[PDB]
Amino acid sequence: VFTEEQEALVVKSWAVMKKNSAELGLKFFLKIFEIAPSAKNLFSYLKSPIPLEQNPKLKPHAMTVFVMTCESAVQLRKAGKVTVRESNLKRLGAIHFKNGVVNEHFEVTRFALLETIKEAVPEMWSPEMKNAWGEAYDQLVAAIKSEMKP
Amino acid sequence: VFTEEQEALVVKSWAVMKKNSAELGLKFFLKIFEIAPSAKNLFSYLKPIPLEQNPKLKPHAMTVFVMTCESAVQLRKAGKVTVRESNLKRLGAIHFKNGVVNEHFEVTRFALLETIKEAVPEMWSPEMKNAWGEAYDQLVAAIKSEMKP
Ligand code: HEM
Ligand code: HEM
Repeated sequence: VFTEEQEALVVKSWAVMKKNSAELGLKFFLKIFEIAPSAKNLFSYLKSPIPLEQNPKLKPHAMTVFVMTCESAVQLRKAGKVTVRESNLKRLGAIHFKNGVVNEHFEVTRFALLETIKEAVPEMWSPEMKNAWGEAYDQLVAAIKSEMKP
Repeated sequence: VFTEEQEALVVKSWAVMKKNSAELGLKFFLKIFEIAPSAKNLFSYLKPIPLEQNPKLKPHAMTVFVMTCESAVQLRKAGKVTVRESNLKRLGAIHFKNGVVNEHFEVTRFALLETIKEAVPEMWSPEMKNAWGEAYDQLVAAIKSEMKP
């Protein structure tokens, strides 16, 4: 069960981090690709002009993970579940399914997300901060995974 | 290709890390599973008692460190990775068979390097990272070359 304290940690830290979301997004994908460079191959549009990490579609993907994870924290506290629109969740499940996104990709992304947050707000970092973000993310991913089918 | 410094970096760091190899091997494997817990499912003997308390984690964690250091020595001496064709064929067969993919090798590389960074911070440097990464990369390339039915 996701708590008031956890929601607060995610909501506030995101309000802080959102202020520098241009470098946050690059640091996020840099960390994903540092851990698992072959994850690049999942993105069709990455082949793109060098350095390929500049690809303009990477920023909004990174930001979407951040925004929807914070949103999940709020929903988890309020409704006790992730409440993404059924039609959006279907589109998310299908596109991640057909592009061969697997558990290890979601997991590398979680680890990269938490390292990115630690790097971005060292002064707010704590084990409860890590778990708050991590648990919100896990629930978002579980909802996407429920629609990952043909 | 592989320099005397690169070799000495891998060799000397391993000598220090080896003295605590069991603690280091466990830190290493748990780091892999912190990054990607589903990697656990590749291993028939893991996927269950808590990972942190499972002695079967020891052999594979250790073999990565030991074989990677061996690779650095072989690369300096012979210009290439010198694993016996029968051992390399078995290594290729087994990783192919269990469905190990690039991302698994890459997560392991990152975990290895983070483990070493944390274990001997006094020896850590960009060159230390490069030396271990290259010895690992060359060994991995050799295993991959035999990852076939
Ligand atoms: C919280 C988890 C995630 C969320 C909320 C999310 C969000 C999104 C969104 C909104 C799109 C569609 C954007 C567009 O159509 O332009 C998308 C597509 C995509 N995402 Fe994710 N994503 C997540 C996890 C991941 C992970 C872990 C990976 C792999 C490392 C990944 C790789 C991809 C790929 C390959 C596409 C298709 C891009 C294309 O071909 O246009 N996603 N994601
Ligand atoms: C340079 C890196 C690696 C080395 C030196 C290495 C070495 C080995 C060795 C010596 C074995 C035992 C083979 C035998 O029974 O004769 C083995 C097995 C295995 N490896 Fe690796 N490995 C490496 C990378 C990886 C990675 C990245 C994964 C995936 C996370 C992986 C997964 C497995 C699995 C599932 C087995 C079979 C279970 C076992 O016998 O322990 N290996 N590996």
